[PDB]
Amino acid sequence: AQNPNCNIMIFHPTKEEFNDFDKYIAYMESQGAHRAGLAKIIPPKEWKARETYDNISEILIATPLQQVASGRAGVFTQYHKKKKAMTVGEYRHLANSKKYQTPPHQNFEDLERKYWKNRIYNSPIYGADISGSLFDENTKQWNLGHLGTIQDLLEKECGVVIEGVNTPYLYFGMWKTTFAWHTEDMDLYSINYLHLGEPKTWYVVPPEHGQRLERLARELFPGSSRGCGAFLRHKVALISPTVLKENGIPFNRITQEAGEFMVTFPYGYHAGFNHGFNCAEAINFATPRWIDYGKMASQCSCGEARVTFSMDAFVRILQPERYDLWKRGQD
Ligand SMILES: O=C(O)CNC(=O)C(=O)O
Ligand SMILES: [Mg+2]
Ligand code: NI
Ligand SMILES: [Zn+2]
Repeated sequence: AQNPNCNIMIFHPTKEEFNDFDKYIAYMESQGAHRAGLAKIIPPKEWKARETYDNISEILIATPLQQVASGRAGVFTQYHKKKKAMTVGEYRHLANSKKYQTPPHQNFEDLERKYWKNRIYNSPIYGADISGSLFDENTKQWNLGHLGTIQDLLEKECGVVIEGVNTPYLYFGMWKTTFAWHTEDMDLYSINYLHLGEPKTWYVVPPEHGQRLERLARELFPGSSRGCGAFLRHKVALISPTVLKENGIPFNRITQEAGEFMVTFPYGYHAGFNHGFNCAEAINFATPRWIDYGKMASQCSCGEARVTFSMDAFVRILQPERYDLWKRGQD
């Protein structure tokens, strides 16, 4: 069995290996990369996502989200308070302001310590989930707007044609902006490219141990757990590495820098934070190996998780028993 300790693997494809996206994912899995839940891919030196980032300031963040925390430093939830629209240039200036800018620090580890000590005492503003792409149309390799669609994969594997579309999303971050512990919708893969700016630190639980993290979360968030049998689908709960170590939960950590891709694998729980002003692009995708995970994915039916149009068909075809209850949650 490859990668039996479930370590995060880092890959350096050549320009020739970067041509065929599906084939490279399957290669990484042949080496055990999925066992970690997360892998890093450093593009060949010849590759670029676009020519420059000099002309992005007029992108609109229609609904910036202020991430307000409650709890204790290592165990907290966050809610998202909607703020007035602002452009990317306005948001960058805000991120760089004395109130929001990254503090002086020695290295990534010192910054990680400061994040976990102090996060809860501040409310950073995140431009998340903005439909669009920063890949140049002429970039043919690993262009997250040109991937094979999940609807086409389901049709190729299972024969059933379904409605829905699959497009990428932009994230504009600042110091302390936070992504809560989650797996993807329908336990899909994700791919995330950090286009510019400061790093993103990730934490991940191996898929084979995801139920250990769920059982800890039910203990640490007991009201939320009574409200919903899949409350981590709400994407609001944070648990620190120190607390994970105290409770014996297997995990790994890694820092992504600008110009690097991260892939999350089916049922790989992940969480993390941004070091400073940055912009990332991400999308979900599927492979043949996903289908079995999609069929077994938990679902939120309490009303909180509310998701895209395209998840309807996935539930309807892969989980027909759950469909009626899940759809009530959506309505
Ligand atoms: O970058 C972020 O805020 C969150 N991204 C992801 O959870 C991802 O790419 O799967
Ligand atoms: Mg612009
Ligand atoms: Ni994710
Ligand atoms: Zn729920």
